[PDB]
Amino acid sequence: TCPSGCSGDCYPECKPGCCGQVNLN
Repeated sequence: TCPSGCSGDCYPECKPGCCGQVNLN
């Protein structure tokens, strides 16, 4: 799965960035 606390929406890619931290700007 996606790291602990990852938004299921980031699933199934489970990108730590979406998973644990949203900040691409």
